[PDB]
Amino acid sequence: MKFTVEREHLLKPLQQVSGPLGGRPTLPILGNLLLQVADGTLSLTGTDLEMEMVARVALVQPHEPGATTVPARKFFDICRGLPEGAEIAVQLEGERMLVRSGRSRFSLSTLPAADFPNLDDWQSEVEFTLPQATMKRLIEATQFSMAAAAAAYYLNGMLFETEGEELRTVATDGHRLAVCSMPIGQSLPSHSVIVPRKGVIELMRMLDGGDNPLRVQIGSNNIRAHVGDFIFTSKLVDGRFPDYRRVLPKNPDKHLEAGCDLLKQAFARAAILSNEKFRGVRLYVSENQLKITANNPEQEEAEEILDVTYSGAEMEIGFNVSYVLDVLNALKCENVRMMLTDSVSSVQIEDAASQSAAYVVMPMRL
Amino acid sequence: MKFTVEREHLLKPLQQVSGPLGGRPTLPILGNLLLQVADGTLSLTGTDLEMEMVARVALVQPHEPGATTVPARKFFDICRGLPEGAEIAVQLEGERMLVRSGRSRFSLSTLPAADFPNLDDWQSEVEFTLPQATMKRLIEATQFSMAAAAAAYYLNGMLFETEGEELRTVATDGHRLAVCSMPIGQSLPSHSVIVPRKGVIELMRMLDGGDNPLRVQIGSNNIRAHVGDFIFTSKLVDGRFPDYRRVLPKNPDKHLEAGCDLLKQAFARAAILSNEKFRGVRLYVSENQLKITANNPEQEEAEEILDVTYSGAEMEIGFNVSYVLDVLNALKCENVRMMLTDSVSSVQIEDAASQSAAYVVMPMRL
Ligand SMILES: [Ca+2]
Ligand SMILES: [Ca+2]
Ligand SMILES: [Cl-]
Repeated sequence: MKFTVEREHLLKPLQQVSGPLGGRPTLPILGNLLLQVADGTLSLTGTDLEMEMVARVALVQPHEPGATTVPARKFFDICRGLPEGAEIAVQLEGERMLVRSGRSRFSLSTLPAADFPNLDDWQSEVEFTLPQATMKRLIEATQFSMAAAAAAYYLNGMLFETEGEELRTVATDGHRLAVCSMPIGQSLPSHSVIVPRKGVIELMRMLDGGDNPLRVQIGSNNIRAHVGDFIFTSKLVDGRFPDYRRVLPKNPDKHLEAGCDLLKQAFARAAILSNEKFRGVRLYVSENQLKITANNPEQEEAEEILDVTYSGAEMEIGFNVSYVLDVLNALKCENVRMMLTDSVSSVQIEDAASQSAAYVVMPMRL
Repeated sequence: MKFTVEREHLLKPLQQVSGPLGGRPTLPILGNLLLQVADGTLSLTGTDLEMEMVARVALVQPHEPGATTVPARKFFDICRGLPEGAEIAVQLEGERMLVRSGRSRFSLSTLPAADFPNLDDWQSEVEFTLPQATMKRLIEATQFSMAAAAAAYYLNGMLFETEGEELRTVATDGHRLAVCSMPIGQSLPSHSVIVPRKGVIELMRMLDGGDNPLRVQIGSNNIRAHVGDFIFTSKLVDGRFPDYRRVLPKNPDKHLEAGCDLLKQAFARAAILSNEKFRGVRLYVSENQLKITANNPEQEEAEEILDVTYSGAEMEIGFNVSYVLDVLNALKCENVRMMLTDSVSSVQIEDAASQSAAYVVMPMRL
């Protein structure tokens, strides 16, 4: 195995394929990347046994085919540390891989390619293309509502659902839910899969900001996304996502509309004096007005009064203010609409201008 | 106590007297700020018992004199959380302090001003004024050489020394030393004091890079710095400080000169393959060339060769790379000069083109 490549052709690929890796790896091979030279191309692969990210790098200087694995973060730091435009030459030598650029020389310890984990081949059931921007919208709109380490495995993931001309994402942690749907311009079979939380992070990481479209393929147990010269593949979370469609409030008649940033800043201040553990705030809605109040066990109190659009019955309802702030922070909009039912029922929140995304937050005791 | 003030006028004072972002102050009153209205001014005071920061704001709107202490972080967050342009009206009300701006209202728990700590009256023995930028340069050139935070050395602050027309700072952790001296335009008595590590950080935090005179007053047991409308006071550390004159290598017979950036990048790269828990490199100096090498327990090896100016016998010497990198980062210059003696003696490092600061570094055995 031998190649020589300019530093910057290697740097973004290396940065990307280190993502599946941790601090200390569970076992040494998992802290390595696989390097393969075949058909004029260097391919670099990182894996965590659940997903893999592969980057392909065209080679325009002389090379010899072969494969090995080397410590990912050491190899990346070497490459990042060399001067702009350095030429980096690599040669496999059994138990070590040698790297040379100008008069800088490194020897890294290898483990055999044959021993690098190789996710199994699989068959796609659906395939589509979409703008990178659409995928970014779909993930950003919902990612925050994923569980961080729930007992219920299925909540530590994001649902992707194709249905007709729409792609939709759903995330929930048992307490709040987010759902976003976007037009695909393509007619698709009904599919519903759970992408693992690390997979979602990686999908996000791989989007650059260009009009290279994203190509997605979904199978019974796996998903793959190709952008430019990067291909991400993950196994799916085996499980049935709960049916959130039956969780959206049925007849949520009390409509409040207000400025998103005005609400956000008001909640943000009220939160200072909320219980630091339980984070409860009280909303009192009345004719064209919202009053937000917080207090903590030490009897400190905040109160914010805002003008809003509201004509329903007065009601008072408590919410975890961090859940509310997460939604307002995800909505990127001028005005928000909250749809209320009664003091013991969840609220649905949406951008006033769009039904693309909906958020449901269960209320809390105070 | 009653005052009304622009949020604008409070932001920097609150930032100064408040943080120390975090960290959990283990003695509850110390996480409070003392507010005082008297002779047309609001004064805000933060303290940790060892030091204190006082900020003053002029009050042009109707105000009434008085006390109180309130939670600093809470009060800062509320002020910071209000809209640009806000006016903040405050009225003390027994066990609560009311803060009101627009239709935002807060009531904070108070503790009695009379419970807030001291600090007692002390007498200056030396006073001078210097540009705050001169103080900034002196601390920044040397701060990094102080021991940390249990390390548990014996010396836990920076020496401030007045001699002739210069102010000088010296910091050492027993392995490396930094010294910087700046002229201050006034002839001064010979005086030497130790400022505690956390005092040095707070002092540094107060300084702006504006042109602004800084007035310093040093007593037997305390130091005070006044810039603008902020006054910082710290206790001093008792006991002896080593004499930097006695640590400076007495007769170096080996002179290395090299580009500061090239040297830094070469140390940084070799260091990738040094032992992680204890990152050192070996330097081998010979005519016109510097070879830097590193290796780790996995028997990975790095070698960097640089062209340099070098006069002296061939020699091999090892260094802890963080100590050297810290010096090159502090110099921020074109070329550096290293003055060497032998494999087991300290080196001196300085900017080849200025003599305001000098660094002494002990070698490593590898
Ligand atoms: Ca495979
Ligand atoms: Ca005092
Ligand atoms: Cl497995």
